Amino acid sequence: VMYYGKGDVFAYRTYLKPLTGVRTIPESPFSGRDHILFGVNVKISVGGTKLLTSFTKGDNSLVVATDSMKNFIQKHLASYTGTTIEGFLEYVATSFLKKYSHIEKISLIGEEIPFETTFAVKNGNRAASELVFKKSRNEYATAYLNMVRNEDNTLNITEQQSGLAGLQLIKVSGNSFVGFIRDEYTTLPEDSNRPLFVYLNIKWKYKNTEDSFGTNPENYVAAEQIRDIATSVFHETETLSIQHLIYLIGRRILERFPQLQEVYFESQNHTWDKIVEEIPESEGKVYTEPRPPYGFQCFTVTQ
Amino acid sequence: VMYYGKGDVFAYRTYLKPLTGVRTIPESPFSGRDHILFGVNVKISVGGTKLLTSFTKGDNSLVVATDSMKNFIQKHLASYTGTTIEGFLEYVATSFLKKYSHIEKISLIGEEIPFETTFAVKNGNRAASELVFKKSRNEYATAYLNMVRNEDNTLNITEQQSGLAGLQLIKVSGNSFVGFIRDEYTTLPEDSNRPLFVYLNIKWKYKNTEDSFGTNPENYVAAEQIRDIATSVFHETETLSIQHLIYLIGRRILERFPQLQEVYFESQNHTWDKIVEEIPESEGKVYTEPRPPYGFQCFTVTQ
Amino acid sequence: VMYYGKGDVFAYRTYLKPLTGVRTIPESPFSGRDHILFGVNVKISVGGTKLLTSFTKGDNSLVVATDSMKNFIQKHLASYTGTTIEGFLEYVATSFLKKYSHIEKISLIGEEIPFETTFAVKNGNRAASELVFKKSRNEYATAYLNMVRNEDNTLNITEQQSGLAGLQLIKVSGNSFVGFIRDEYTTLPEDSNRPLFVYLNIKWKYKNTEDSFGTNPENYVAAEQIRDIATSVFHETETLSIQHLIYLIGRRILERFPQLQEVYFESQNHTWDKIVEEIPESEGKVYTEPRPPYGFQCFTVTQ
Amino acid sequence: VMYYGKGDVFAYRTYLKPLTGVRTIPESPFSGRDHILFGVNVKISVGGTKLLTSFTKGDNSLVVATDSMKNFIQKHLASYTGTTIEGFLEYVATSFLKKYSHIEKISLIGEEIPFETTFAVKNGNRAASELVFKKSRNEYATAYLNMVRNEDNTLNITEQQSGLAGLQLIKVSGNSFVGFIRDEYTTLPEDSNRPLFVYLNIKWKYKNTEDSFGTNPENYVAAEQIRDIATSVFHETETLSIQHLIYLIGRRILERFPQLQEVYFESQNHTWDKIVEEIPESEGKVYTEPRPPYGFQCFTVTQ
Ligand SMILES: O=c1[nH]c(=O)c2nn[nH]c2[nH]1
Ligand SMILES: O=c1[nH]c(=O)c2nn[nH]c2[nH]1
Ligand SMILES: O=c1[nH]c(=O)c2nn[nH]c2[nH]1
Ligand SMILES: O=c1[nH]c(=O)c2nn[nH]c2[nH]1
Ligand code: NA
Ligand code: NA
Ligand code: NA
Ligand code: NA
Repeated sequence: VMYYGKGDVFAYRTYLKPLTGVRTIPESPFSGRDHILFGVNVKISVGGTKLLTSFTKGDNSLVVATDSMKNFIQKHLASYTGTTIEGFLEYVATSFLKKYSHIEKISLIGEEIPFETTFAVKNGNRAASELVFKKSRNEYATAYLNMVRNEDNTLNITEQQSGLAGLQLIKVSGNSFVGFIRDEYTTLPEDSNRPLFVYLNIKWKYKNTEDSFGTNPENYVAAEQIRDIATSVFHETETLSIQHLIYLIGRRILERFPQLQEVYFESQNHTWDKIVEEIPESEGKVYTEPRPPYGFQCFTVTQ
Repeated sequence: VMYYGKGDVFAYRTYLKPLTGVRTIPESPFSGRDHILFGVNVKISVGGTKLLTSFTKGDNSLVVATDSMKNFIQKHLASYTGTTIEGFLEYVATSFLKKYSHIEKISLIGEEIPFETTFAVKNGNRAASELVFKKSRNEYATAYLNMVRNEDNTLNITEQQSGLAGLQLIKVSGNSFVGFIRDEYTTLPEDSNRPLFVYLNIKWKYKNTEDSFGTNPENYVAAEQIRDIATSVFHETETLSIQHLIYLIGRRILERFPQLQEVYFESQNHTWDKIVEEIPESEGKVYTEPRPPYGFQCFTVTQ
Repeated sequence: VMYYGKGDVFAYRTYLKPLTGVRTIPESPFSGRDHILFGVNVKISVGGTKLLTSFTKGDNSLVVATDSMKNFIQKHLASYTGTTIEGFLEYVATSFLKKYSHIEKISLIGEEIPFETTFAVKNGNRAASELVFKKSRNEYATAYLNMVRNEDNTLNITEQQSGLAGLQLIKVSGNSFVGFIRDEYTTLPEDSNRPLFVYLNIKWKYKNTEDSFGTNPENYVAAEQIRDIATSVFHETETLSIQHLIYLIGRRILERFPQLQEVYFESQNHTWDKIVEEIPESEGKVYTEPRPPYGFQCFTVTQ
Repeated sequence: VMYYGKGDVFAYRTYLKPLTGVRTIPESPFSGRDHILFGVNVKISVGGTKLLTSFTKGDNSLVVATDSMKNFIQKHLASYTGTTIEGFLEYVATSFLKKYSHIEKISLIGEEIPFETTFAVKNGNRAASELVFKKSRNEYATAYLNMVRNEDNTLNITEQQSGLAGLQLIKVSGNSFVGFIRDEYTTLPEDSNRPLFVYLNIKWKYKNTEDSFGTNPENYVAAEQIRDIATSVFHETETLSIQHLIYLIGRRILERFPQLQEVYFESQNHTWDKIVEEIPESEGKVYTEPRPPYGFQCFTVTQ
């Protein structure tokens, strides 16, 4: 391994070009983003054989300073004329390789810094404010891009992936976990009706990298739509395990978005411990936080 | 000082009695809570002169185990027939003092663990799910209660306060900070149009402690309504400082809720640093995260 | 309430005047501080009735920008000629009130950012490095100071407190918790031998605030020495509860430092849960992390 | 991709067999581990093609509950008779594959939960306590192991890696960063003397995986010794960049441990920003925390 870069490059852009005309799906109202506020956290990694002596000899002649990579990213957010993080990453990568011929490979991660609308009273009625936004610490879109310079000096995207991170969903009933191995190590009771609490990170790849950019919004798959599919499928399914749930979410995603090649899931189980089983005159129960250990699952569904 | 207790007592109740009929205000749509899921994190502190020898002699005869205080709280969430955290705290406190006559004082903090609705497709259209909820890491309601046992054996609430915590609001324009002291220590440039980013913790006290419980919802002041007032006032105001903004929010709150005695604010400034001042063919700018130091303000408005 | 200020003012100073000339105690080999590297995180709060219209009218005429407060603190660390955080706070507080005649009250907190010694081979042997330090995320010293301006423009310290924060100690045997109340809320078993894990925050006040500054260092009480008393007493004591332990720690502190007036403790119980009790041919056991709820105690011992 | 498992399996063991018989190096006085207290946080991942229908059909017949994986790990810490985390992972992995014939692959990570010695006065003198330990939040050792079942039911280790995580080192002088690219993206000044602050994650692989287990301890490479090389080389080197430094650290590690095949570094730059350059009658300066963006480097040195 030999690479170096800059992490936690925050950049907030006001009035990016709006994303509009995204083909809708029945699980989600999403059709686009106004982009009054567009926040992203970028990580940049660059490699190349010509970086060797920066390590072996302490020679900085071909070191682009990591601080300069941060300026590069923030200046390029100001000049980006597109409408998605995925497209922003391509713009940065192509511009960076064009600028710095001694770099053979660039890898970029962009994470949305999300904001939500708020209520303001305008002319006697509540409406979404065009000025005041709430910083959200819940789920967020992500994007990843790797680009290389070939021997013939052409540039090529070697990997692209979009995602949704930080989704935390609890379904209060309609979930079982039964029928698992019972042996000397098993103490977990079977549960016919648990309040399944799952953390979800979902990532997708497109058949055609072009479609990730949003230049034609009809082919763009938004993280918002993925979120809404996940909640709808969770609601619809009498789940039999997290494994069973995530497979079904992936199938739905790939049915709705035929331009996608695959969907990958990283899920964790955070289901609460039950404290009170029966409350007189109620269907209610009481639960509490479990001990730290958490189950997890990782799975790819392909088209 | 002499007290002891239990912190991080999480308790999640399904199907609490709904809060309904809360008097609405024009800044907020809020009228109540369905309470399909009711999550709270409680902290309990108890004191009393009879606890001395637990410290000075290691005598545990009059020590209610902190673990037992946790069972007490979680069992009482199962039996609570009310509709608010404030009322839940009163129920716990009155029951605890009634049970344990050697305790002279109880102090309780309850923090909402908030959940948001999600979309599910039912009968061909998206609707809010009654089953699947999103755990939110954004703003949340809070409540605080202190209760004592008097010499004549009556119980009395000595302090009550409700609040909203973790609100993070950014207004992209319509904010100035000018006219402050310029001397040998001043390097901050005056800014006629900054994207003010404020964190807000707002706390209120009622003229009549009865009104905090929600038993008569007409007199209950919900944290949701406070949030919506704060966003509306922020939108409406060409702010001149955070100080100026929070005073105006407090005035509005006290105008809308005449049953309130006071509102207290803890605000912090997290405004981003500007990177790109002018973008050709756009009203947009680029910003980034500042260095760690943050300004803060603390202020009470009274009725 | 009315005040404002700046939080997370980090400041790192090299080659502060060393602390030497301290008075030793049996429980601690502490003999001073080299101060090659001196890091502090400072919070400053200021108030005064002349600040009202900064809130009520948006008038910034008498507002010292919080950014300027940060500059003030950082510049004063560069000129500070003393040897303790407590002295640094006094230097800042007196300087700030002399500069700003309309401020009536200043409150400061300083928290040490601790570093540990590392070792290097040079000149034929391994020895403590004068250049390379390890940043520590464990316990650290604290200081608190409040100063006011009187009507005659004299300045008075109105409260001072020193402390030790973030100490996490586990004693593997020699601790009991038995004899507590057993009623309908009690499910905790009696334990004649538990591996008590406590978090300790210890704060002390001096009879004469001058002794806190280090100008006559033989009268200074160092956080390092408090730490060493705490670990020694924990070892020496067959503990009957955390309450029992902290009283005995406080007694020893007050015996060793007759110039202190009191010592205040905030303790938390983080004891692990037992998994395996009997290991063949071993005195070992296996434990794991508990659920989140934690007991706590708050207790003052006075001289 | 298809696998599932359990994360944050904390396990604390008292009186593990001590590690002794280690081979020393000039840079480190490390001579073994007492193992009065041995804490580990374990992540386990399992896969196998027979797990498919647990995802595609909700069939839990071949699902080992993740809760049971936690039990397995904790119980195996109680029976483990070795002396290293690396050996513990091998014990767990071999045991798990022998138990569960339908699992084809297991991946494990163990992270040390470190404790530090404390001292107490007893029997007339101050000495290291055999009972009281300080939980440390600084650097810690790590281990990684992957094991597979072949068609003939033999088991093979397919990858092993050891490491040191969380090391944070600041060198106050004797570091330069000069000579880097100066173009339209460069605003960073050349610095002939900076207080370089690096975070280091160092990982090593052995030529023969058996040497990782500690069974013949003279061939074991301890994280403590790696830590001490890192601090010594940092002190000894007039650094020209972090890249320069980590190559020299890796060279020294490979020279001191000829049984290693390679050493991999993940470094981060957290160097503070300068505030005050010239202090009267002192060699000191004042620095503060930077904005969030951090440079990083990833680099392998091979034997
Ligand atoms: O959904 C689940 N999958 C699992 O693998 C598991 N193990 N314990 N609980 C579980 N729940
Ligand atoms: O709103 C603000 N109030 C302040 O007191 C301040 N100081 N710097 N910036 C500021 N902004
Ligand atoms: O030391 C203890 N004090 C307590 O009050 C307590 N309660 N549960 N466990 C406890 N341990
Ligand atoms: O050591 C360094 N390496 C780098 O690549 C770098 N970039 N900015 N500062 C730096 N320091
Ligand atoms: Na739609
Ligand atoms: Na209304
Ligand atoms: Na000395
Ligand atoms: Na030894």
